[PDB]
Amino acid sequence: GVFCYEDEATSVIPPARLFKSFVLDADNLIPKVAPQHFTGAENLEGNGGPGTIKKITFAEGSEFKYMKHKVEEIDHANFKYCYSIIEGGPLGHTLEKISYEIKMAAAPHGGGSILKITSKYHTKGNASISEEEIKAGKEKAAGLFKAVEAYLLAHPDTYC
Repeated sequence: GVFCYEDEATSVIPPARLFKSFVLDADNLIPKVAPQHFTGAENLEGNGGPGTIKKITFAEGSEFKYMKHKVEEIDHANFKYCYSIIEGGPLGHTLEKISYEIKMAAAPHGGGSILKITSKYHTKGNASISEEEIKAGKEKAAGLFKAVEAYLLAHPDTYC
């Protein structure tokens, strides 16, 4: 089924403004810091909210990426977001999805916010990914999530 990893971070900004940087743009938000990983994603179907479908595609100076995307929920009373890659191209023969779940909370005394990002790899049962590979796949996203946060730490007036 799944293998699941977390990171925890903070923002200076109160949680709801960060929540919209994922709930809109999570698939584009790595590309906001580093478009070499994707030319982000374009919305194929749905009004932008829960259950919206995207295509994640290309890269800066290259055609590489081609993945289906779905929004899986918005839990806005809890400030938790779910979205997936539905597989596509390189990963797709051994993987069934990548799914991510993103949480914002207030900082318990910080006045800004706590950020959680959780990555889930979903597998094909007879073709399942190794644990060392799943740590490396999570780490490539995690350095980029640290990098967009590092841009926000250089520009605290911008919600990413």
